[PDB]
Amino acid sequence: VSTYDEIEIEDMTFEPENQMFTYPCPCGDRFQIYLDDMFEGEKVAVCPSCSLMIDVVFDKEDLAEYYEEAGIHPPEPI
Repeated sequence: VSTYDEIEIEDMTFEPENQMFTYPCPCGDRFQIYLDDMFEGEKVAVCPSCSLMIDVVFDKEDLAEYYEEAGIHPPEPI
């Protein structure tokens, strides 16, 4: 057996200055994943105070709003 966490994009915090989604990580650190990577397909958030790894569920249209908060535009329109 093995076990794996999946989470919804809504549940994460976005930090517009950093273009980054974070989530509370049950170590000293935070799960982290970048906006530009997610646009390309990347769905895995990494917590590097340990290693642990969580799957983020989103589609492109869930990304429109955070482009806007960041002050930028997507590489291709959504």
